[PDB]
Amino acid sequence: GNVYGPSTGTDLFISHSKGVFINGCADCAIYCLPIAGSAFLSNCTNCRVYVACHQLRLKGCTNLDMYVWCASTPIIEECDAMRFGPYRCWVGLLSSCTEDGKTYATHAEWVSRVGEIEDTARTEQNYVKVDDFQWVKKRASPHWCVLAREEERASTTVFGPATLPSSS
Repeated sequence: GNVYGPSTGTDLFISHSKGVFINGCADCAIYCLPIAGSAFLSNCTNCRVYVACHQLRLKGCTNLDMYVWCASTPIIEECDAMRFGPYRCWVGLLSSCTEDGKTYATHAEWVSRVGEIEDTARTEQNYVKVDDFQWVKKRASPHWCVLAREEERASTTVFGPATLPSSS
């Protein structure tokens, strides 16, 4: 369970692990190698985040663009101005490597082999459905939406060096 942040204005590189917690980051891009477990973000604002994971939960976040490959539906809580896109927008992952130097040619391979999500076909599109569970009114939640094609930020950024966790 690696803990990262708080941090402002510096791009973060989160290596593969079985769980991450990201607290109090602002005004940056966050590039995560696939996490074979849950990712929890709290109190983050104005960040662009690229993450693959088994579960994704966000609390107290505002103006996050989330590029996500998740085995389950992402959950938000006390969040607003959230926009969701696919992990494949991190084009630079494909020119990156694992800690052991392994490289894969597609995002599905990365997510299957490093993320340990076996059913890549069924999960890729989980980012279009978000569970804003405290919004119990009948109408769609106004707190999140899906990024339009032209608003996708297709990052060519290569991973590394890994950001050192604050704790574990």
